[PDB]
Amino acid sequence: GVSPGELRELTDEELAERLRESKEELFNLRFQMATGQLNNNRRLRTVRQEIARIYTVLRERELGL
RNA sequence: AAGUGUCUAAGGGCGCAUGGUGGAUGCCUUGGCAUCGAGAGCCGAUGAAGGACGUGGGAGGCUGCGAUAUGCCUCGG
Ligand SMILES: [Mg+2]
Ligand SMILES: [Mg+2]
Ligand SMILES: [Mg+2]
Repeated sequence: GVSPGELRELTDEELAERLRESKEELFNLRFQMATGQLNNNRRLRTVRQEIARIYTVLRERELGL
């Protein structure tokens, strides 16, 4: 998973693009799991956690980091 | 001829032998009861107490959490 330390250099738009990419990846993983071709089921939790990480970074950046 | 004379058990009773059922007794316990010594004595429109509905790779309950959903960040151990 992407680390907060290496996340904290993207300014705002790179963070937003990363969040969009992560949401798309999570969507794809959900579909693959639904149709039964996903083997490593830990990927869903990993992607959910990195989405939460990006959201946390954005929010704390807004609220006087 | 006259006379004397057993036994059996369809079922039943008593006593043993050997089983069944049942869960008393004995011995226990992540459960209670009664106090003692320290704290803290309020929470809420910055939305409470308490909930409904969801959330995990696999159905449900409990427990945690809230679409960032058995979790996110920071500092300590
Ligand atoms: Mg008899
Ligand atoms: Mg008989
Ligand atoms: Mg640590």
